[PDB]
Amino acid sequence: MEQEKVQELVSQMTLDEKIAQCLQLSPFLFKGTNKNAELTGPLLQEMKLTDAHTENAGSVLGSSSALDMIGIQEAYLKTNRLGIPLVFMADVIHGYKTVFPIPLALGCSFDRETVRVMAEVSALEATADGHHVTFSPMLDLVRDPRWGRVMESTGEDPFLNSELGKAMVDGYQGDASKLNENLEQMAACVKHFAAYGAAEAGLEYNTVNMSTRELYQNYLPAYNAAIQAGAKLVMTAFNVVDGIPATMNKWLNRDVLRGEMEFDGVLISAWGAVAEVINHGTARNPKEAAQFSMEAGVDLEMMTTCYIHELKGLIEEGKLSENLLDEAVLRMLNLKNDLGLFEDPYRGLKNNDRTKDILTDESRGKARAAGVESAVLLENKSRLLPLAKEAKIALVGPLATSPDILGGWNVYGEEKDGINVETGLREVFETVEVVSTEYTELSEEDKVAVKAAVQNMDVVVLALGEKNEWGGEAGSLATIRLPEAQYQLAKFVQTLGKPVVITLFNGRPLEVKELAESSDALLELWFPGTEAGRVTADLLSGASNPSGKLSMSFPQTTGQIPVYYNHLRTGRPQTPENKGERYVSHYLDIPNEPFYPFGYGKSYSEFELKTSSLPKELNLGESLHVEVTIKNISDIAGKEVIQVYLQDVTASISRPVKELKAFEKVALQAGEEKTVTFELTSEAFSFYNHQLEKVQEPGLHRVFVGTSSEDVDVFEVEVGGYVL
Amino acid sequence: MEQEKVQELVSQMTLDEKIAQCLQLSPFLFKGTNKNAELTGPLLQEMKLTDAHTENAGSVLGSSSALDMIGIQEAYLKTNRLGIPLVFMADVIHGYKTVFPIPLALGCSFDRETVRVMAEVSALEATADGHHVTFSPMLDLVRDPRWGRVMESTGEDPFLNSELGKAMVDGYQGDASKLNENLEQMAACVKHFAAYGAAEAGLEYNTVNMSTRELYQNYLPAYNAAIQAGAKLVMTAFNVVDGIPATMNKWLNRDVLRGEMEFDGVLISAWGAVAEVINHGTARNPKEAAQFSMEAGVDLEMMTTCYIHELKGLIEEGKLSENLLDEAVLRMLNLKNDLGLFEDPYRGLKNNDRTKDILTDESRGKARAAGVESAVLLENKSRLLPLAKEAKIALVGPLATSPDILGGWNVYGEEKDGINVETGLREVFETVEVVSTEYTELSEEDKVAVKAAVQNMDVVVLALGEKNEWGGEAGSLATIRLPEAQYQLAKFVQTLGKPVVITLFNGRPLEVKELAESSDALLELWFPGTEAGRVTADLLSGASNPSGKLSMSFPQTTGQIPVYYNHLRTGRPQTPENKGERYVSHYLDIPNEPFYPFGYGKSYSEFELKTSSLPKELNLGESLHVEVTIKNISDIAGKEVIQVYLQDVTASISRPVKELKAFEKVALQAGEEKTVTFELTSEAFSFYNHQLEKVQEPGLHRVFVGTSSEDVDVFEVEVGGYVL
Ligand SMILES: OC[C@H]1O[C@@H](O)[C@H](O)[C@@H](O)[C@@H]1O
Ligand SMILES: OC[C@H]1O[C@@H](O)[C@H](O)[C@@H](O)[C@@H]1O
Ligand SMILES: [Mg+2]
Ligand SMILES: [Mg+2]
Repeated sequence: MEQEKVQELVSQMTLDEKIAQCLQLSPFLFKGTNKNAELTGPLLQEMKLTDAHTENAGSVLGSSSALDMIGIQEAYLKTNRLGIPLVFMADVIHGYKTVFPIPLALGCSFDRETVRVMAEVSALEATADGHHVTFSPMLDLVRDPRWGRVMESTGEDPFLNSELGKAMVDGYQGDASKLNENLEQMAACVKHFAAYGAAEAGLEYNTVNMSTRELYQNYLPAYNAAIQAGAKLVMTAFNVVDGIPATMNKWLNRDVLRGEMEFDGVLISAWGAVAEVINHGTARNPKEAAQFSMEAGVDLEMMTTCYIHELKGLIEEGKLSENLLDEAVLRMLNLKNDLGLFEDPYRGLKNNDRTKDILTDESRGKARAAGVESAVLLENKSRLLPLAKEAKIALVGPLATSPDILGGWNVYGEEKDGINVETGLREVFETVEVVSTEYTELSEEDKVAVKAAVQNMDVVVLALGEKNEWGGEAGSLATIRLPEAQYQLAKFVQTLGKPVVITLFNGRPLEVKELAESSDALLELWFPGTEAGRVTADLLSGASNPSGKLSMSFPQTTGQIPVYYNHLRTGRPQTPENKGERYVSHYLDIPNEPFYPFGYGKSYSEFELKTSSLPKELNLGESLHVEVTIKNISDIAGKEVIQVYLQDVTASISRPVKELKAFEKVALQAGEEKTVTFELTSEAFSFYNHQLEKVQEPGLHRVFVGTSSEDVDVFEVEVGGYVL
Repeated sequence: MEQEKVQELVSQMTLDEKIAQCLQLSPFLFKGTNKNAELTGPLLQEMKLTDAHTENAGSVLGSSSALDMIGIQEAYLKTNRLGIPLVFMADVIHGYKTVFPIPLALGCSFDRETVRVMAEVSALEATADGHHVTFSPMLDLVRDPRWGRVMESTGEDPFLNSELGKAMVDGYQGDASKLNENLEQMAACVKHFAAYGAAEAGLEYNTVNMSTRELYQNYLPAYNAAIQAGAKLVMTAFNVVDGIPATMNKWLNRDVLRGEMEFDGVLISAWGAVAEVINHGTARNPKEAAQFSMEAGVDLEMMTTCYIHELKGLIEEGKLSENLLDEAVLRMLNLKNDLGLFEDPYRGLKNNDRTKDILTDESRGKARAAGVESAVLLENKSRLLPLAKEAKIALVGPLATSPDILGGWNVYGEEKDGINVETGLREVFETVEVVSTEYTELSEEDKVAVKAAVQNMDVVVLALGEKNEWGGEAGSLATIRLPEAQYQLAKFVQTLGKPVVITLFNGRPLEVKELAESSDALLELWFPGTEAGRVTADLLSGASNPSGKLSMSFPQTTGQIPVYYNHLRTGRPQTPENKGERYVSHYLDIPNEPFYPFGYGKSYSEFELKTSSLPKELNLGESLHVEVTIKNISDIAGKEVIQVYLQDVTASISRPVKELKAFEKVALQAGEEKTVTFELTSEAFSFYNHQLEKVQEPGLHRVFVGTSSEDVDVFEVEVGGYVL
């Protein structure tokens, strides 16, 4: 509908209707739900919600199905005075029913198209079941694998996170201006604004603190990129940002997000985050919480009641302007209008059962392809991998048969539809003997069984990993190790004298030195989703060739955290020249280097790269064009991730030794050669100074081209002169 | 001498003389040294120093003795054109020849007079050996025990650190305006400006980053308190402060230190930190390092050559004002004048040998007393301690005979003068059988010998600990554990069936859960210094009653870091009510609480505390007076540390759940009662807001009175109304 009519609607709403429009509830709080109706009476009572509230609520989250949505929306519209439909939102993080790899794995793909396809399939399915908005992409920069929510991020690099966040937004939304016509696309919601991933000591919901300059330099760019690409909503974070809970942080939300970033859509609280400013000690009671959160521009309170119970009194007493409320309401109505809800409140579903669009073989093949892009081959000593299809496999461990391979933040996908490692392997390999063990134990009976199977077979596929519940939200591990029984299993298997491949399933970087050293090959599958066992067999058999690269460093030990590629030099860097000397930046007990670095991953192929001759000088404002020729010099088709880093050698702020500024994943047949070109604009040379200006300074830069943050050629360019 | 004559010197100095005045050298770079003459030629060549530089250098650091000083100063004044004596500086950190407990141990004393006496003795001795300045107190707030330099700090509380820093400054300097007359006192130098203890991942020299507000709130107060108390010098830090190396950080050193803190003394670089701004990538070469360091107000370059080789070109070329150089020179000459050097360049020694003042029995008694104040009794199950003098003791382990008990940052103290654990115990206990073991090994032979000694005796004193070189500068440990052989030893000794007291020697919090569980008693001696074994024997025997309290939290495990008592609440605190629920701030694998908290320590005595009735309301600007009656209800004399904490329940910044704001250690005979009063001024109620203003806001505060950060009674005070 026309904008004037949307505005007319705000004019016609009562104060009570406006206030309720800013409330989001679970589906079973509404009449006409078709699941958990037993919960309705008591929770309404505990939250002090009445029909006047629920008949005028703005939004539902976590609808259980299309029939839930239709039932709720049909009942709601029979009673709603002005005919303002509900907007339905859901956590579609890495797939709906067809589950794709967890986002940290998708990070390791270094493949924008993989990420866009994942998001496109997710929306196809989730719109089929009645959802209008997804709480994705998650764009929190992560340096601390203790935090269980690293699985939701694409990792430690702001540029990669930025690029892949744009890819996700494009996949969910397509052309954002046509979300009222394209009903298999859905609105995206960027989360969590901001810097949630810096939770101190890896502890869920904990303190975040960093300088404003560092917040701009590293922690804000991915949110900004997704906002500029047209993400429709933004969601607040649970943490303080410089001492003030994000939800009520007016500088963050009004000055940065709405002002500088020019975001003009709905700002939704994380769950209960409005009320939880009271816990943080920055609001005395729900009245202050409501006032401060509305002052900060939070439009939609997720499942708490501060707005609903307090806004009327604040407005009547003159402590809050009703204009702020009208602004929030208008943004809510505009979101609904963008989704087409005033013309079709059922968004395509009313006369059109799209059941058939869910969990198709096509979508499954795309989830398999995502998993084979995202896995990272970490070790392969003496070409153990790929295995011949006639290889006799002893498949042993806790991940041999476990159906828990879909990942955390899987709200809608079902394990009954997933493919476990055994099932995947048996489709490919004729001879497999299986010995399942428990996740946290290694018995004498297990050892006897394992030794028998290994003796019978020729190679060991040792399937290790995490239960998904050991990560995700409020899954913090102080020690980033598998259960000790799993390391003991690996040590035992090594003694048996056969070659061992470890296929590792997990949601965070772990201490894997003991695994790498106890086996011949190490394949990081992360959690691949629905097709996990087929992803695993295809990579092991060579039907697919591993091409993922680490998007997050793997520490030597827990106590190395945080360790990351884009670090500062210090005043006393350890060099090859001074290594062993006491008075330099080092640990007495471990190397400075992570066990594996950003951008690292192995392949069954071998590749050669060469960079075309670069200018020795550049003007300010001028782009650097980097041309790279890559050849596959092996007999095996595969993909390589070409990475380009920049370093600012001297600056008014100490700058990182490298920062990723371009990447492309290149597919090459045996012997095939291709040429790729990158443009590093002057923005790539730029950074935030002590006064928070984004600046470009003349001086020397180094340009690194290669296949990891370590395996690079280095070039120098002197920037100066005039500004183009 | 008169100020006009000091200014006349500056006026008469040549540019080259003024430049060299800003250089500090090791003693053996000067003619007339009496030690390490073999190091002189090679190092002069490598630094490209000539006679013209050395005959005009401003200062010596690390003279080896009084005769070293006299020889150097005598030669220097024979050749110096204007008669500007050298100033001699040294690292006197926790004692000179009489070595006192390491600073982290002194923090555990919670005893201002102990710290002042330590610094007084240090100065008595250090002046007797010709030193004018010490590079102490170290006031870096520490929350990360991976960092080896925690041993230099008094711990994780800014108030404690502030109070003890002031005590050290008072001890070293006495009345600062009389340093020209009181020649057994010396100048103090506050270090390291600023925030060095926040080194990321515990890694030496590594990146520090925090918000400006947090810098002011927590990281600057102790420096400021020492500066306001009259500390003569400040030394720069190695780290970046918000991306700019402290040494060339103009905002930090010009705006904050000289401006806001009103410091007008010598700012000296940490060792090589001027040259090292190059390594950090914020200066391209020595010429820039010199320019930016002088712009930032660094007066004295410690053992690098940027100033000496580059200032003349910078000033001649008009890139740097000669007036900044004149300001630095005037500060150097004012220090020298403050120390009386223009009247007596030998500061009391030329005709007065003060060897009689070094390592006196009185000074040894003071060090023992400091050691018994600073040790922390952590466990004492079943009243194992104190031991009877007739107790038959098997003394076993790596600290049984090791002479390494003086601590890190012990430049001048000698192990031959220290008292080891065996020697200390045999002065007190008639029957001791000793089995020494290695720091990192546990052999079969050791086990046989330990088993035999334990069989023979009745109780085991298991002496474990760190070598001092595993801490101090560039002694970072990623895992804060003793060598695993020592945990294996404690496990072994537990099997032998006799009661075990573990006496732990160390420079950092460690993972001690496995020790506490493998023994009946656990006594944290840190490194007590020269009287170590007598301290140990006196506490074990009950001649002294433990009275130290932790000034730094002991983590559950390395991955809990950082963990500290003055933490924020979060939006989802774990409470006794919700413990067990998933969606709260917790770890899956460990408690939120540290293994032992701030302000914890046991005693042989038992105490009862009662707080007198408190007002329910307070005006803004008004002090709260807290009166506490304490009684020793046991038959054993002892000391207790009464602690007072304040909480700001609601604020415009999320405030810590508690902050220490007063403490007093109270000595009580059996059955004795005393009353102590504390004034919490309005400053105790104040904090830095989002604008960096220091404010007091009306509202609710809680007042906690007790004997640790956990063992407290709680009161509420509503602050509001008018101001004063
Ligand atoms: O410990 C203070 C200084 O001592 C010197 O001898 C070392 O060479 C320096 O690297 C160190 O910072
Ligand atoms: O995980 C998202 C949210 O889900 C809800 O079911 C929980 O009650 C919240 O504590 C949580 O933040
Ligand atoms: Mg530069
Ligand atoms: Mg308050």
